[PDB]
Amino acid sequence: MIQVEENEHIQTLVYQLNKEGKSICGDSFFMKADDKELICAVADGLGSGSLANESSAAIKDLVENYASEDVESIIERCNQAMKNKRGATASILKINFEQRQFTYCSVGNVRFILHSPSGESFYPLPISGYLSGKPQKYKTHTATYEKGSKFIIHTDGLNVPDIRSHLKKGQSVEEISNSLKMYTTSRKDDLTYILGQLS
Ligand SMILES: [Co+2]
Repeated sequence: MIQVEENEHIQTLVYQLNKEGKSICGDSFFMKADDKELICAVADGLGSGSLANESSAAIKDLVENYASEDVESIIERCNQAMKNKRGATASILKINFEQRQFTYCSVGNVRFILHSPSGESFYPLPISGYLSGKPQKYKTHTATYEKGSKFIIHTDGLNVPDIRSHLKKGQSVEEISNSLKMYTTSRKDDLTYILGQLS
């Protein structure tokens, strides 16, 4: 499935498809943008069946409900919610449009890449482990982005040799999404990604 949204400050696209033959998706996402800010999150539950979904879905719900909190506060609520559950890998991103500032916090193998028109990228390494309900030492990144920056957040079901190149070349989130098409046809795992193009 594909969901697109747009306002004066951002255009986004969410894509999600299940593993081939698999009824219950283990990945979840949440995204909301208004005229002032964006919140979004992508998670991949551990385990399988309903139990993977229960973990990543809990993240989706908490991010929606606590969207006004800082990313580190939100991700700690998610961690707490994992206590008697499978757990999940997850990434949370907030953007304030007027300041062109983003904040980001993640644990596990959900990746985030932000490409700037100047040619610099923010492309953090994955933090080992996952959100299990045990204590974590979070790393929050805060940075300014330039107009024209394009980003993706994706689960491990998307495996792309040179993700930066697709962000650089694409001139719209629809084009980038189309640019990634060959990596979505196998469906070896659930595949979720959120793309954004920032004004
Ligand atoms: Co996965």
